[PDB]
Amino acid sequence: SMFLPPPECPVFEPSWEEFADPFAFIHKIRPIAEQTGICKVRPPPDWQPPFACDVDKLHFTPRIQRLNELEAQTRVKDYTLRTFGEMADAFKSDYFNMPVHMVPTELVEKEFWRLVSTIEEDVTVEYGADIASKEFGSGFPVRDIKLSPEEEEYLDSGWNLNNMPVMEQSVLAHITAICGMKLPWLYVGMCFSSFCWHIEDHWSYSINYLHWGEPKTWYGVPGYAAEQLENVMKKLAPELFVSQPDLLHQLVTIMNPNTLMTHEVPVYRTNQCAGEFVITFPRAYHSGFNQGFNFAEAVNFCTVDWLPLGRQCVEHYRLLHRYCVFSHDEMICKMASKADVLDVVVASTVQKDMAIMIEDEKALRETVRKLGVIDSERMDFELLPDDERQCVKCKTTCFMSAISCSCKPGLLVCLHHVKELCSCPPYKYKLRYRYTLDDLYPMMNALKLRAE
Ligand SMILES: O[C@H]1CCN(Cc2nc(-c3ccccc3)no2)C1
Ligand SMILES: [Cl-]
Ligand SMILES: [Mn+2]
Ligand SMILES: [Zn+2]
Ligand SMILES: [Zn+2]
Repeated sequence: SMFLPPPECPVFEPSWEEFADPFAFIHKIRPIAEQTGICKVRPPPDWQPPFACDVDKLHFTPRIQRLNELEAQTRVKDYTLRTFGEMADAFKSDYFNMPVHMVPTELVEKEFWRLVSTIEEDVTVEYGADIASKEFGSGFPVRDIKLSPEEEEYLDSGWNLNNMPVMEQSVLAHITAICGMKLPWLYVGMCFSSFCWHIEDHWSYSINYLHWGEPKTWYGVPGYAAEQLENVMKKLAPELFVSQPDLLHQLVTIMNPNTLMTHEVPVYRTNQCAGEFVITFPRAYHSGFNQGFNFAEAVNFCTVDWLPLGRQCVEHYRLLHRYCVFSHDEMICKMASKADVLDVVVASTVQKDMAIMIEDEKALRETVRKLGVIDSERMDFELLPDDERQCVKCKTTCFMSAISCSCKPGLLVCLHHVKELCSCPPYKYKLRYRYTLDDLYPMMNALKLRAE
């Protein structure tokens, strides 16, 4: 009745030993956590990164948010941290006519789901969401200004979310085509400010650290249930699913987890408190809201586990005509080209994805040859700005190959959409390709040798 809280997601308390390597730990909890989509990680008690900042010199431009269930919001788009904090505390205090710390979390949750469903309540809140910059930087210690011995202890932590991208067992590190994707984002919350249901770009992992303040409430759905959830959402708000001109236009929404649970979508919840991590797994839908004034930091990442899903994701984007953030094939080939310095498990996993890539590309090239595309020319796709190498039809970022025609200068289609480029006969077309099979086998062999 009213709101039934979803069951709690897994909570992990790793020992210092388990904690030492984030990627090893994440890989260990993976069979459990991927069944629930999100999980919470409580660091060992003394792991205590120093948070220090001036509340007066940190400025940011707030986003404004209406709180209506099923209403469309766009995903991405002046206060000091002190003035925001004052605004946020006053808002929560006045809303409940109570001191902020006496408002039970259970009640804020109940009330959140009441207010978003009631058409007549027009509650609007504000929040901060931005990547780290110089006007507003990471809450974790970074290199620059002299650091205390304690800050230095945490400079090179795996769980320092600035390091998380560029680690060894990570995969998106040596891409350097994507700042919006693997720089940490900073989030300043207030009571009821919320993040709509979504999954990460390219079905990556994400990891969120709440530095300080009141808790952040999460709902998460396991990856296997993603398409159930989308079916439920398509039925109840099809407006979210019309095609969009790019990625700065993705439409998302608030939706009661109980609605999902009624349609047999498994949902889990958690309250993330200061000093705790939440991790989301590939293609795991999640959403939530802040209990009060707080400060969080989050970053996307990709493990070796993720590589096959990343390939499936790009295929799914193609079917949906959704824009890519990067070329998955370009990333794989970039790693293959650096096979001698790769982690050995990484090399073994890249090798497997590359073999699939090569088999699929064989098939596609045979097909376009049989369509009467004969002329071909090598092309260094990675040098083209992304907007200059998207398939006209499905918007995929080309890298391995594409079709062009002298008739439509500058336009490309991927090899799935050879018929969609123009009216000219196939003999007027050129296959543009990054590599021959011969180019690829040194790369493949290098991976095999590195992987032993
Ligand atoms: O049969 C006709 C069309 C295709 N073929 C040449 C060809 N290149 C490839 C290839 C596959 C993966 C990576 C690079 C090249 N496979 O075949 C001539
Ligand atoms: Cl409302
Ligand atoms: Mn997210
Ligand atoms: Zn295409
Ligand atoms: Zn043409």
